[PDB]
Amino acid sequence: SVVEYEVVSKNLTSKMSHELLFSVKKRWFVKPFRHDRQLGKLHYKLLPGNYIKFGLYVLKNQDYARFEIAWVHVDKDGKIEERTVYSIETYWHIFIDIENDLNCPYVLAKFIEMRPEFHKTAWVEESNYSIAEDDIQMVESIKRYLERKI
Ligand SMILES: [Cl-]
Ligand SMILES: [Cl-]
Ligand SMILES: [Cl-]
Ligand SMILES: [Hg+2]
Ligand SMILES: [Hg+2]
Ligand code: NI
Ligand code: NI
Ligand code: NI
Repeated sequence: SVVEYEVVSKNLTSKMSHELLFSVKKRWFVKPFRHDRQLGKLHYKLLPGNYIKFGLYVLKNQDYARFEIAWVHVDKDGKIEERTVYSIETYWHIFIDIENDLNCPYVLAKFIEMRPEFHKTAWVEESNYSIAEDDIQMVESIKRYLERKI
């Protein structure tokens, strides 16, 4: 009744790759079942259904940050299908600062805040919390905010 799924979570001297899964149904981040700080991975066991993957890819020395949103579809038979629905490039110094914005989409600030510490992975606590926006409004709010910021 669950499917295994892996994403990248690592923060190294020169680069960071920070991915997390978000449950469409629950409207909050999915809790990983295992993290691998050695290989820099997060492992999930997923019920069939729809998920959003947030991805942040940073080259620190180039002051470069790419942010992506992907739709992840998980079927009964174990089949997983992924589609990128949004991608933007900007400076790391800008993207990192979103954290401190007084008004911006909460899910995005939370995502950034949860980035992996150096040589660790990004964890996600137990929760029954859900944001108020559905997946469409949520994504649109993120795009609108980043269009302005960038
Ligand atoms: Cl290193
Ligand atoms: Cl370099
Ligand atoms: Cl799909
Ligand atoms: Hg889907
Ligand atoms: Hg904010
Ligand atoms: Ni650990
Ligand atoms: Ni399907
Ligand atoms: Ni749109």
